[PDB]
Formats: sequence, C-alpha cells, structure tokens
Amino acid sequence: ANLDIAVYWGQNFDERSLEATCDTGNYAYVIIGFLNTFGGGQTPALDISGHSPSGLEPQIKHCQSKNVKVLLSIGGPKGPYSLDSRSDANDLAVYLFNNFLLPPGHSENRPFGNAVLDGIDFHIEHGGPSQYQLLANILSSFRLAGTEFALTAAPQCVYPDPNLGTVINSATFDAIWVQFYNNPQCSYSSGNAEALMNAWREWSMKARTKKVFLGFPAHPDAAGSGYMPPEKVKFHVFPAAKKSYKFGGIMLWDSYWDTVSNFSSKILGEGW
Ligand SMILES: OC[C@H]1O[C@@H](O[C@H]2[C@H](O)[C@@H](O)[C@H](O)O[C@@H]2CO)[C@H](O)[C@@H](O)[C@@H]1O
Repeated sequence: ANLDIAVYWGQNFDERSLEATCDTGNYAYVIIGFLNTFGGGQTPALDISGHSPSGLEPQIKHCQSKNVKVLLSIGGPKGPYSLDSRSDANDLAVYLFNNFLLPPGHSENRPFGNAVLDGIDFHIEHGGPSQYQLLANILSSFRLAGTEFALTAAPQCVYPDPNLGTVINSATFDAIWVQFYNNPQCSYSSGNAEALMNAWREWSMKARTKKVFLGFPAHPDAAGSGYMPPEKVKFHVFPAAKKSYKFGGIMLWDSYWDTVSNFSSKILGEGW
C-alpha cells in the first residue's frame, strides 16, 4: 500500500485546525480552499469559511516542517469566479505568484503573511476552458524560472472534463485528483462500482499527468452521491488501481468530514 492521501481544508469555520489536521499524519497534501472570487472586473478574494487568513501563516509553516505539502485551490464548487479575458489570466497569474508562491519582497500585502505555498490547485467547476490554458502557461513559465511549486487540478469524473479537459491535455499538471462523486455516470452507486471502474480506466489511461488520484467523499453527508465505504475501497478499488503506473493515492473531500468519519484512519489502519 503505502498510501498518499490529499485532503481539502477550509470548508468549515468549526473544523479541526490546519495544524491539527497536519499533525494527524494521515496526509501528504492539504489543499486550502477556496480563492473563489476573481475575474470580471473583480478583485481576488478568499472564501475559507471565516478562518483568519493571517492566522494560517504559522500553521502552514508547521505543516511544511512536518513534510506536508500545502496548496491553494482556485475556483471551487461555487463562486463568482471567471477568466474570460487574456488580461484576467495574466493578472491572476502574477497575483498568485507574488502573494503565495514567492517569499515576500517587503510586503504587508499577502493574505497568508510570509508563508510560501507549495502549489496551486485548479478546482474550476464552471466557465468552460476559457483562458485557463493561458493562466496555466504563465504559472508553468514561473515554475521554469526557478520557483519550484506544483500545479494540480480536480476535474469531475466524466472524461474529458468540460472545464479543464483541454488544459489537462497540455500535460501541465503534476497531479490530478478526479472527483468520483456527485455524478452517477462515473461514481459509485447502489452497490455497483461498474460506472466508477470504467471511469477510472479511462482517466488512468488517457490523462496526461504523472499522478492520478481517486477522489472520494469522506462521509455520506459530504456529497450528494458517490460515497463508498473504506472496506469496499480497499477491497474493490486498490487491487486494480495499484496496477496502474499512474496511481497516485486518494483524495478526500473533506477534512471537516474526515474528522467525523475517521475514513482516512480506516483506509490506513489507524496511523500515525
Ligand atoms: O490576511 C487577511 C485577513 O482576513 C481577515 O478576516 C476577514 C475575512 O477575510 C472576511 O471574509 C470576513 O468577512 O471578515 C474577517 C474578519 O473579521 C482577518 O480579520 C485578518 O486578521 C486576516 O489576516
């Protein structure tokens, strides 16, 4: 096994804190969501469910000191975000670079203070491809300029993804976590994994990335559909998934629900 688990954080004001989330030892990646406001004349804004952005500075550092990678996710399930013009792609690329991916020059400007993030997560669920290809190109260019960080995406389970499909085809993403929930055509339902198993084969064969993660909801309440019990994921999915060269591990939506279900603890055998 030796499983890598990625988990989304920032979805509830009352959730287990980021540092306690990393201290669990269950995750290789923690993804903070969401920068859900940008483009269309709008100034970029975060919706991290009321957590203090400045307060996350020491927590992000602690998480990193324990070898947990911290990512910022742009877009999200909901939000007034859009990248319709070329200028919007350029503006957001420059803003993400200065304020999150580079060490501060002087600055009082940065939301997370002096924390330097390990990457950007594309969680685009509406708006089509737009200028997301251009945005990724500039971010990819900065990565080639010496600032080492990761670019990831969280597409829906139908391939190709209507919003990120063309961008994923450029092979720019280091890792992809496919959301195998909220869509019966490609996720687990009614004691039937057929739709899920066929979606997985397609993504692991066609997705032009080095690592593909399987995204599951940590709890029945966490998503409309697609919840699959831990004992079934290990029995059903892992044997066929670990046969793939592109198998990355699993992604969990989300930290708040995982704390309640203890889903990651069961899939690993309680670790630690
Ligand atoms: O670095 C930024 C800054 O966030 C501030 O919190 C705001 C939050 O972003 C906003 O959405 C909400 O409506 O109000 C809160 C505060 O009362 C936070 O106050 C700052 O400490 C933090 O550093």
